[PDB]
Amino acid sequence: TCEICAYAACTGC
Repeated sequence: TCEICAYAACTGC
């Protein structure tokens, strides 16, 4: 649902 970044939902991560 996102790249390997904190926000699973990719909320401007």
